[PDB]
Amino acid sequence: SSPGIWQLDCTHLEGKVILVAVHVASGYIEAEVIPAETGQETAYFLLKLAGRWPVKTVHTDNGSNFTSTTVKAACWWAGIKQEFGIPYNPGVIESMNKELKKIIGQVRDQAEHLKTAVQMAVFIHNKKRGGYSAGERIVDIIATD
Amino acid sequence: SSPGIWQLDCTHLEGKVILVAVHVASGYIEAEVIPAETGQETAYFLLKLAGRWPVKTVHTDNGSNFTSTTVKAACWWAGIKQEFGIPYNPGVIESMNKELKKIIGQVRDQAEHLKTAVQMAVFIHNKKRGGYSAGERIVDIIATD
Ligand SMILES: O=C(O)c1sccc1-n1c(Cl)ccc1Cl
Ligand SMILES: O=C(O)c1sccc1-n1c(Cl)ccc1Cl
Ligand SMILES: O=C(O)c1sccc1-n1c(Cl)ccc1Cl
Ligand SMILES: O=C(O)c1sccc1-n1c(Cl)ccc1Cl
Repeated sequence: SSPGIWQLDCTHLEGKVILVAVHVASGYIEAEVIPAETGQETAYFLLKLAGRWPVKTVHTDNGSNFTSTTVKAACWWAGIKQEFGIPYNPGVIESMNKELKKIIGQVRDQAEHLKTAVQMAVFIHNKKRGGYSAGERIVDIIATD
Repeated sequence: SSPGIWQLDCTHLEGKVILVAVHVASGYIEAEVIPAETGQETAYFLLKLAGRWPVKTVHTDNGSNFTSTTVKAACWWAGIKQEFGIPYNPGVIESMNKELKKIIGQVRDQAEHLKTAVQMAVFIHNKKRGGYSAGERIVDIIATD
């Protein structure tokens, strides 16, 4: 709902780790293939996200993701708080993650490296379209705000 | 001028390479520390950029940056053309690059890793403010378009 809310999770594919951020209000995605799930990678991703968009709160489906000193420090520096208004469903964000994995599978054979296929899939997801695309919606929501 | 125009260049610091993209109309920046200057890294950066913003043309101060088959293929896939309306000055974009290096130097001792300091500097640059910030201007320009 609020335009400052993002959700971050990781997904595994081909023995690699995909960090997926979803802007909750728009469905817009940013993603990165990272070598392993570590607090350092999560912290770095959060700082990059925060320099690009007005990130006020962040949610996740795996709370332990956010416990390291390194993540907390990135939080702290960028003024990011943890989001507590989205309950855990033992999910809309998890569906978009499954959609993204669907798109990855559909484009995977067109790229040599998984990391390329992920960015192809993000591009497809954000530009696909009343009826606007997620990329159009995020800029509208933020500009209006 | 046109909202689809970006400029990409590399900068060197501490034996590492910083790839800097500037949205020409707004002054908004995205940057990444990459291990070396290669066409693969440039291509990957361009795909990520293109999935996030409506990238129509790209300029650079080092034309040889864009000759590899890998960059051309990323171009091709994302529908990016080379920008030919910005002449080379043997520069506004080069000033912002120097501004960013100024900010990096000012925050460098607050982070262990250069890559963190770069993202701190991008955050500072994009959020600093009539009088709007570059981050505010890019979303306004794109939303209006
Ligand atoms: O580089 C640092 O000193 C800081 S300061 C706050 C987070 C980090 N960090 C990131 Cl981001 C990745 C690895 C580290 Cl350490
Ligand atoms: O192609 C589809 O059926 C759907 S459905 C939602 C996204 C996409 N998509 C893929 Cl996968 C590649 C290009 C597009 Cl558009
Ligand atoms: O992964 C690929 O097959 C393609 S397809 C077009 C560019 C690339 N690429 C990137 Cl992006 C980084 C390294 C490579 Cl290869
Ligand atoms: O601090 C300044 O003089 C300027 S001047 C332009 C940006 C900045 N800046 C830095 Cl460097 C850290 C925080 C800010 Cl704001």
